Amino acid sequence: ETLVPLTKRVNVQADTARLDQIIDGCWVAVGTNKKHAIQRDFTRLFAGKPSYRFELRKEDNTLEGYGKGETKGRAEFSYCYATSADFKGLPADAYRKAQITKTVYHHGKGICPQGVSRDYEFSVYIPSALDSNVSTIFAQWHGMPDRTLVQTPEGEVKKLTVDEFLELDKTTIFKKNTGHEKVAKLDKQGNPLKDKKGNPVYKAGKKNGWLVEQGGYPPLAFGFSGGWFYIKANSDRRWLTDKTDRCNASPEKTPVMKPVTSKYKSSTIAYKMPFADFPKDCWVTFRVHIDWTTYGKEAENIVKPGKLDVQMEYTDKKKTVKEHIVNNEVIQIGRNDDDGYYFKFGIYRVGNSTVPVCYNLAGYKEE
Ligand SMILES: O=C(O)C1=C[C@H](O)[C@@H](O)[C@H](O[C@H]2[C@H](OS(=O)(=O)O)[C@@H](NS(=O)(=O)O)[C@@H](O)O[C@@H]2COS(=O)(=O)O)O1
Ligand SMILES: [Ca+2]
Repeated sequence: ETLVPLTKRVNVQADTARLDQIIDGCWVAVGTNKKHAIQRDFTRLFAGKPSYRFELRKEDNTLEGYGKGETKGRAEFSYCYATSADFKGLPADAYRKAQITKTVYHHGKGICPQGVSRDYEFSVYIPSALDSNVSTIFAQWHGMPDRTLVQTPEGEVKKLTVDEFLELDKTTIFKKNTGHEKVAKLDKQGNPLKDKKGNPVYKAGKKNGWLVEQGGYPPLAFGFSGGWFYIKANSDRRWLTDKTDRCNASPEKTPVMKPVTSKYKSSTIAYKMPFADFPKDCWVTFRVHIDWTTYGKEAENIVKPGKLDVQMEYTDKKKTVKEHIVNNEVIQIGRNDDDGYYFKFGIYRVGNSTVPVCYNLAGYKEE
């Protein structure tokens, strides 16, 4: 039993993790639950401990991307999640409301707050077999949208109470950020569906003009794209993220430390290297220090810029290498939200790609 499937999955925004879903006391898994997607690997040890092998085959995109007809794939670990214990002391109804607002993980461990520096470390192991045209994020620092921040059909941006948001949710259903008239789904015969609880199955009707804050680019991502290893930092100072503003730097095209900018956003390639030069069949360790950009909430200003420092270490061809690949660079990095940031690693296959991805991750620590 050299590879042990870890198939349990948590919707961290909408559900607590049961203790039996927690991996090694500090992780939950998200994305496709195929046996091969995530496995504890006793054949590829790091620091005398099992690593995690991640694998998405061609057919393993189970999610939709932003554009029409686009798909994406996910098999990742999240360091942030809530448990039953996190709701100890709160009113009984707190959890139900957290599920609807998608704020359950707000109550959990693993959040680095707004404007709080933190250090991180992790290691990655890229097999020789990894295709050079993969399109995958293997480690990311993810933001936490304001879940009752909405835009009306008429175009007013406003944050509601939870109770008021629950009222809106009676007639609106949000698919990602986009509001639709809430309706009940029918079977192929035109008869109403009933769920396991005997309730109607709610469905998105036509768009109704409402928006809610949801998704957005990760403040920091490590990945491969177009034959490049890259580190990409994103910033968004708009109180309500505008998802139509596709401000994003290309590893291929964008030169290093030259931000692609919009009115509110910034996307910087902090570092890149040709895929061919990335060490294969060895552990590559990243030490990351982040000073988050700080924002003025409803004022939508950048208060202070951020900073990024990255060291990369490995052993290959009978020499140890240490390179200061991001050398204390002033950078814009973060999001204008109430809550801060959480780490994930694994596979997030983006850029409308189905090129297979398989590699190992281990040795995670934060401050
Ligand atoms: O659609 C884009 O602009 C885009 C292009 C990049 O090739 C891809 O890495 C990037 O993926 C986003 C993702 O968009 S997607 O269309 O859903 O895949 C985005 N989702 S969204 O719902 O907020 O738009 C989020 O998950 O971040 C992905 C990675 O972002 S970045 O690391 O490229 O900045 O989007
Ligand atoms: Ca926001």
